[PDB]
Amino acid sequence: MAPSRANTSVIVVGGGGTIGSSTALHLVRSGYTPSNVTVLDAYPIPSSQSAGNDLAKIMGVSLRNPVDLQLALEARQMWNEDELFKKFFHNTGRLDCAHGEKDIADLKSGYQALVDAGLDATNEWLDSEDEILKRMPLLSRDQIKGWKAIFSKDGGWLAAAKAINAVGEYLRDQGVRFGFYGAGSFKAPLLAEGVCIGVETVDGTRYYADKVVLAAGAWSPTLVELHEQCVSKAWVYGHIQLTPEEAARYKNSPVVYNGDVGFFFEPNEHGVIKVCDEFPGFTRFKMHQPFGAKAPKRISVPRSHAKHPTDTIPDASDVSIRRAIATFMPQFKNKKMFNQAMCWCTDTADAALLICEHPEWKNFVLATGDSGHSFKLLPNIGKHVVELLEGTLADDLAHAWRWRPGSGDALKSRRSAPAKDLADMPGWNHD
Ligand SMILES: *Cc1cc2c(cc1C)nc1c(=O)[nH]c(=O)nc-1n2C[C@H](O)[C@H](O)[C@H](O)COP(=O)(O)OP(=O)(O)OC[C@H]1O[C@@H](n2cnc3c(N)ncnc32)[C@H](O)[C@@H]1O
Repeated sequence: MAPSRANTSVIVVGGGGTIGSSTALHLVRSGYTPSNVTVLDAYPIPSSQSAGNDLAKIMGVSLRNPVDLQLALEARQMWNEDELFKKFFHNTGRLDCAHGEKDIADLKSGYQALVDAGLDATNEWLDSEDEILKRMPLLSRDQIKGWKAIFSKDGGWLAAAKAINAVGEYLRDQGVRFGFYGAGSFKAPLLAEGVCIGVETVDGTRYYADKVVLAAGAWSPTLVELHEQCVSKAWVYGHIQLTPEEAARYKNSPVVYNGDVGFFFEPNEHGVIKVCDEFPGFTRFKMHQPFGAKAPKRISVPRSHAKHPTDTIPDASDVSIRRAIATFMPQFKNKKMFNQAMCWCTDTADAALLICEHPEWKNFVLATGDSGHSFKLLPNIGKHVVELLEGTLADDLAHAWRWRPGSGDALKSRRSAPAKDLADMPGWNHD
């Protein structure tokens, strides 16, 4: 007979990242024994290369699939009410803007989706640049002519790295086991009679456990064979430095987002604004053999900034990010970004998660497919990974997250185009 929860060991691979750390957290909250939970990561939580290890992420509701609503409401409640998480949600509002007929029409539909989801009280439609300037007067009326916007009063931004770090502290305090670097870098599941009984890391260290979760984000499909259910892509950011005087003006600013332009955040406590552009992401295809592959594989393998910290971003990205600064913050259009880096996610075809047991390897569970939209689910997602581990995951969640190699083309996913490849977008490499 299988051990009871109190005696069930679980290895969480990628446990220094977003979904992994959440999974570890909820294992403990769910009454697994902390010392029976092992978090393994290539880098100490919060992992240097985790997409969650960031200054700032957007908190907001975005409804791409039906299951999105439930997950978003859970997340919102916890960012507002959970003592572990509350202090890292800055409820400054979210300004989701569009310009041009196509983008504006899509926004109008997005707005109505939010209403129909029951969020009318916390979302308003802004039908002119004047309405927009009321929620964010530091925008230039020159630059945002003909823009419209949804303002989500209930949105804002998340101090991402800090939130994960507080999860790490909690796990540490509770007695969770850690292995990092060589001791934490997953290479293979250990298998017996078609059952997963642990993992081996690059330094040869073996961990034995009743259950294994693979929450390795953009590395997941590089680590085990996922038949292109996930395709990993990079987005880009840079930082600009404000004087204390300049920063003070932008204090408590709503997040500003435009799908055709990018997005930026109020200054952190160091006077630093993070800016991203928006685009369909970049692959970096190469030859690589994930565990369980039965043929030569060309797949998108993250070019990790943590591994290659001299890397920057493509020249085209430097250009697009600068035009974003020019548009959003024209008075700053002449600042030089620094800390420019690529940040890695993995897209499924339908942009829903992949959270499911491996069809072959009993007790090995996938928890990835973040599809670039999942940091906000830090608080709650781990709970459902536990439900899946335990066989209690709701049918609608279970279906949406299921093993589905047949599902479609992740390279394009739900985005405007197939991702281009870093090989064809020069200027990021300085080896
Ligand atoms: C890139 C990006 C993503 C992003 C965003 C802006 C950018 C530039 N803006 C967002 C926003 O405003 N709001 C939001 O909700 N999400 C946003 N995203 C996406 C978000 O960052 C990601 O969807 C999410 O963080 C992904 O989480 P996940 O847990 O899937 O991935 P991770 O945090 O990267 O964790 C992966 C971990 O796995 C470890 N790893 C890798 N290889 C190994 C091996 N071999 N062994 C053990 N561990 C491994 C990594 O170290 C990492 O910690």
